[PDB]
Amino acid sequence: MEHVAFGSEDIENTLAKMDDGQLDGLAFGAIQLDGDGNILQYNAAEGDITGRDPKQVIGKNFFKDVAPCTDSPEFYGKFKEGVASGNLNTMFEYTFDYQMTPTKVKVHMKKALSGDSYWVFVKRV
Ligand SMILES: *C(=O)/C=C/c1ccc(O)cc1
Repeated sequence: MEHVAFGSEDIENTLAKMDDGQLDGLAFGAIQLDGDGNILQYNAAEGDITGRDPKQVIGKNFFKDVAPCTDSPEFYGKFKEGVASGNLNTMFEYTFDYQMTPTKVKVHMKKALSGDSYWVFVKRV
Protein backbone atom coordinates (compact mmCIF):
# COMPACT_ATOMS: atom_id res chain seq x y z
CA MET A 1 0.00 0.00 0.00
CA GLU A 2 0.91 3.71 -0.33
CA HIS A 3 -0.03 5.13 3.06
CA VAL A 4 -1.96 8.32 2.50
CA ALA A 5 -5.31 8.89 4.28
CA PHE A 6 -8.37 10.14 2.42
CA GLY A 7 -8.98 13.77 3.26
CA SER A 8 -5.48 14.51 4.47
CA GLU A 9 -4.71 18.21 4.58
CA ASP A 10 -1.58 18.03 2.44
CA ILE A 11 -2.66 15.32 0.06
CA GLU A 12 -1.79 17.30 -3.05
CA ASN A 13 1.87 17.52 -1.94
CA THR A 14 2.05 13.79 -1.21
CA LEU A 15 0.49 12.77 -4.53
CA ALA A 16 2.71 15.09 -6.55
CA LYS A 17 5.52 12.40 -6.24
CA MET A 18 3.50 9.46 -7.57
CA ASP A 19 3.52 7.97 -11.05
CA ASP A 20 0.59 5.95 -12.37
CA GLY A 21 1.98 2.82 -10.63
CA GLN A 22 2.23 4.42 -7.19
CA LEU A 23 -1.29 5.85 -7.56
CA ASP A 24 -2.57 2.27 -7.96
CA GLY A 25 -1.32 1.57 -4.41
CA LEU A 26 -3.76 4.05 -2.72
CA ALA A 27 -6.54 2.84 -0.43
CA PHE A 28 -9.08 5.09 -2.27
CA GLY A 29 -10.03 6.05 -5.80
CA ALA A 30 -8.09 8.86 -7.45
CA ILE A 31 -8.78 10.63 -10.71
CA GLN A 32 -6.75 13.56 -12.07
CA LEU A 33 -8.61 15.91 -14.40
CA ASP A 34 -7.46 18.85 -16.51
CA GLY A 35 -9.46 22.10 -16.38
CA ASP A 36 -11.77 20.87 -19.11
CA GLY A 37 -12.62 17.65 -17.23
CA ASN A 38 -10.51 15.32 -19.38
CA ILE A 39 -9.06 12.35 -17.46
CA LEU A 40 -5.26 12.41 -17.11
CA GLN A 41 -4.87 9.67 -14.46
CA TYR A 42 -7.29 7.07 -13.09
CA ASN A 43 -6.21 4.51 -10.47
CA ALA A 44 -6.94 0.88 -9.83
CA ALA A 45 -9.00 1.51 -6.69
CA GLU A 46 -11.35 3.78 -8.66
CA GLY A 47 -11.79 1.04 -11.30
CA ASP A 48 -12.64 -1.42 -8.50
CA ILE A 49 -15.40 0.91 -7.25
CA THR A 50 -16.92 1.76 -10.65
CA GLY A 51 -16.06 -1.10 -13.01
CA ARG A 52 -14.22 1.13 -15.50
CA ASP A 53 -10.93 -0.08 -16.93
CA PRO A 54 -8.38 2.64 -16.07
CA LYS A 55 -6.46 2.55 -19.29
CA GLN A 56 -9.57 2.85 -21.34
CA VAL A 57 -10.95 6.04 -19.73
CA ILE A 58 -7.74 8.10 -19.82
CA GLY A 59 -8.26 10.86 -22.36
CA LYS A 60 -12.03 10.81 -22.16
CA ASN A 61 -14.05 13.66 -20.71
CA PHE A 62 -15.34 12.78 -17.28
CA PHE A 63 -18.47 14.96 -17.37
CA LYS A 64 -19.50 14.44 -20.97
CA ASP A 65 -18.53 10.82 -21.69
CA VAL A 66 -17.71 8.74 -18.60
CA ALA A 67 -19.83 10.08 -15.75
CA PRO A 68 -22.97 11.92 -17.02
CA CYS A 69 -24.56 11.45 -13.57
CA THR A 70 -22.04 14.02 -12.31
CA ASP A 71 -23.09 16.61 -14.89
CA SER A 72 -25.18 18.55 -12.42
CA PRO A 73 -24.75 21.68 -10.33
CA GLU A 74 -23.94 19.47 -7.32
CA PHE A 75 -20.80 17.97 -8.87
CA TYR A 76 -19.73 19.46 -12.22
CA GLY A 77 -21.05 22.86 -11.09
CA LYS A 78 -18.62 22.82 -8.16
CA PHE A 79 -15.78 21.68 -10.36
CA LYS A 80 -16.25 24.39 -12.91
CA GLU A 81 -16.47 27.14 -10.27
CA GLY A 82 -13.21 25.79 -8.79
CA VAL A 83 -11.42 25.81 -12.11
CA ALA A 84 -12.64 29.34 -12.88
CA SER A 85 -11.59 30.60 -9.42
CA GLY A 86 -8.33 28.69 -9.36
CA ASN A 87 -9.06 27.17 -5.95
CA LEU A 88 -11.07 24.08 -5.04
CA ASN A 89 -11.37 22.01 -1.86
CA THR A 90 -14.73 20.36 -1.21
CA MET A 91 -16.00 17.07 0.14
CA PHE A 92 -19.52 15.66 -0.26
CA GLU A 93 -21.42 12.42 -0.64
CA TYR A 94 -22.81 11.39 -4.02
CA THR A 95 -24.36 8.38 -5.76
CA PHE A 96 -22.79 6.95 -8.91
CA ASP A 97 -25.48 5.22 -11.01
CA TYR A 98 -24.56 5.23 -14.70
CA GLN A 99 -24.40 1.73 -16.24
CA MET A 100 -23.65 0.32 -12.78
CA THR A 101 -25.34 -0.62 -9.52
CA PRO A 102 -26.04 2.63 -7.66
CA THR A 103 -23.13 3.14 -5.32
CA LYS A 104 -22.89 5.76 -2.59
CA VAL A 105 -19.47 7.37 -2.18
CA LYS A 106 -17.68 10.22 -0.48
CA VAL A 107 -15.98 12.55 -2.96
CA HIS A 108 -13.16 14.97 -2.24
CA MET A 109 -12.24 17.41 -5.02
CA LYS A 110 -9.04 19.40 -4.61
CA LYS A 111 -6.80 21.47 -6.88
CA ALA A 112 -3.48 19.81 -7.61
CA LEU A 113 -0.19 21.48 -6.76
CA SER A 114 0.49 21.79 -10.49
CA GLY A 115 -1.27 24.47 -12.32
CA ASP A 116 -4.13 23.29 -14.31
CA SER A 117 -5.05 19.99 -12.80
CA TYR A 118 -7.58 18.83 -10.25
CA TRP A 119 -8.01 15.69 -8.19
CA VAL A 120 -11.18 13.74 -7.54
CA PHE A 121 -10.84 11.26 -4.66
CA VAL A 122 -13.49 8.66 -3.96
CA LYS A 123 -14.20 6.16 -1.21
CA ARG A 124 -17.19 4.00 -0.35
CA VAL A 125 -19.55 4.94 2.45
C1 LIG B 1 -22.22 8.87 -12.97
O1 LIG B 1 -22.50 8.82 -14.19
C2 LIG B 1 -20.97 8.43 -12.38
C3 LIG B 1 -20.06 7.76 -13.10
C4 LIG B 1 -18.73 7.46 -12.72
C5 LIG B 1 -18.14 7.96 -11.59
C6 LIG B 1 -16.80 7.72 -11.29
C7 LIG B 1 -16.01 6.96 -12.18
O2 LIG B 1 -14.73 6.75 -11.88
C8 LIG B 1 -16.58 6.42 -13.32
C9 LIG B 1 -17.90 6.68 -13.63
